[PDB]
Amino acid sequence: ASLRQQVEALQGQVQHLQAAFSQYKKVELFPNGQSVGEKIFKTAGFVKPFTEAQLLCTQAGGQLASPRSAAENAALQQLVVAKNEAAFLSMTDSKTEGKFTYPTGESLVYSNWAPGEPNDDGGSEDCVEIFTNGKWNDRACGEKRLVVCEF
Amino acid sequence: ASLRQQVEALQGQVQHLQAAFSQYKKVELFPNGQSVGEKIFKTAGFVKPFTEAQLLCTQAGGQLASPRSAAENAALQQLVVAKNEAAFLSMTDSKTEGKFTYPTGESLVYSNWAPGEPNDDGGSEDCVEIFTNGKWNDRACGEKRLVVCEF
Amino acid sequence: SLRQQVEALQGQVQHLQAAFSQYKKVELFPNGQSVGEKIFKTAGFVKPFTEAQLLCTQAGGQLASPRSAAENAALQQLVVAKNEAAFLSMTDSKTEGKFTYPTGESLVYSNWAPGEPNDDGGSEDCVEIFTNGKWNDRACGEKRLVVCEF
Ligand SMILES: CO[C@H]1O[C@H](CO)[C@@H](O)[C@H](O)[C@@H]1O
Ligand SMILES: CO[C@H]1O[C@H](CO)[C@@H](O)[C@H](O)[C@@H]1O
Ligand SMILES: CO[C@H]1O[C@H](CO)[C@@H](O)[C@H](O)[C@@H]1O
Ligand SMILES: [Ca+2]
Ligand SMILES: [Ca+2]
Ligand SMILES: [Ca+2]
Ligand SMILES: [Ca+2]
Ligand SMILES: [Ca+2]
Ligand SMILES: [Ca+2]
Ligand SMILES: [Ca+2]
Ligand SMILES: [Ca+2]
Ligand SMILES: [Ca+2]
Repeated sequence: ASLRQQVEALQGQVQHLQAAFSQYKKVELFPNGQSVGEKIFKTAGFVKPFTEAQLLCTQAGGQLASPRSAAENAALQQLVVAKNEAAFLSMTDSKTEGKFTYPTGESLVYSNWAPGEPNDDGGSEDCVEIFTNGKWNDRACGEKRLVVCEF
Repeated sequence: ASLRQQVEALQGQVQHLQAAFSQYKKVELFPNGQSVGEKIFKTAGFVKPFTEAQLLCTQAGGQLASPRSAAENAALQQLVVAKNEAAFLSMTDSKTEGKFTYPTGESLVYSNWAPGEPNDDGGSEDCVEIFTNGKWNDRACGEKRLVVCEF
Repeated sequence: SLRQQVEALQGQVQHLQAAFSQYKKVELFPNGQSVGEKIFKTAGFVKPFTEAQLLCTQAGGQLASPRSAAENAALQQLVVAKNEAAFLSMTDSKTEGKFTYPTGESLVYSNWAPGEPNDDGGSEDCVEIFTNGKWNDRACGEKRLVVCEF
């Protein structure tokens, strides 16, 4: 019976914590983040070449944005539109030209290539950017694009 | 007893979350947030016209800053001062000239109008801005002001 | 019954632990660094010392006060990322040649650049940290990156 008092008390504490956490999470995502499902995109708000962007996300405990569905892509698109800057995705075909993979080596399960893409322009486009319209284009890894990580 | 031991373990886990979260609350609100009572204001740090500002807030699960007491208004003022940029509030008299309402249609429970305001200058001021001195002025919705949401 | 409520509570706490851990990463990116029990966060802009100090105290923290090589290296990452030297909390405003924390305590760790502190011009009572992590005394009226600790 004293255990029941403790349980009822802990239940109230945990629910107040859930409520505070939920509020702080909305605050956290405004205006540089987007949640979609269990994934959270957050932009750093500046641009970097791919290798540097990739390092920022991994050091932060995440990875570069990797939309795996239309819904994820739409969420990511909101951030790009808000910053009005194309962003890098995580995926590259550096290992095998024409074959884009996630950092793990897995093949794409979703893509949203703009018409005519990916075209490996100049013979050297192995990174991927997402435009303000949400479509993707292969782009040289040395160009600077908005940094958006996923967690 | 096992139920007892489970409750004790939960107690320890909850204490740890409360303590860890309490620190992150402070970190999160620096430098663009302000907590007051159960409300949190958060600025995007940039300016937009009203309609755009309102959409940003509502899409983020909030609404434009709606100070409902002197205490809230002072907390909001601290952000406005820090950014040195007047901000939009949520309230308008777009529906009925002279009758300012919250986005829910409720009439105002607090106001801090500068002397002689609102004055519907030019016959077309239906939004409200808050100055760095904390006072309110009705202003054209088309103008660009600091975006500050409440959560 | 009780055993059921406990089970549900267990689920709620495990969910919060996972959600909180994910949220911590989101929060610290890109302007924060966690080191031990301390968190540094930069505002991403520069201010003169008095203004920087007030921003930190009103936010419920204080200016970055690295107390070990580990803390200094963590702080240094933010400085390197913004490519902007930052103010520390410590000053010798009260007693020239003696730098103290905002409490009044004397320094328990330092990382002065060679020759520093040198009170150049007879008026350097604040401290900046460079992208190389070394410290230099500097006029309090100059504008440097604001970084607070919590
Ligand atoms: C859309 O812009 C064009 O040029 C860029 C690189 O500059 C390409 O990546 C792209 O596929 C097009 O050919
Ligand atoms: C300086 O402020 C004046 O003009 C603006 C519009 O420019 C008004 O909203 C205000 O009430 C005053 O008439
Ligand atoms: C370039 O560095 C020198 O000048 C600055 C600015 O005055 C001093 O703080 C420093 O100790 C050196 O004398
Ligand atoms: Ca190639
Ligand atoms: Ca290629
Ligand atoms: Ca291309
Ligand atoms: Ca009108
Ligand atoms: Ca009006
Ligand atoms: Ca007016
Ligand atoms: Ca002195
Ligand atoms: Ca000095
Ligand atoms: Ca010096």
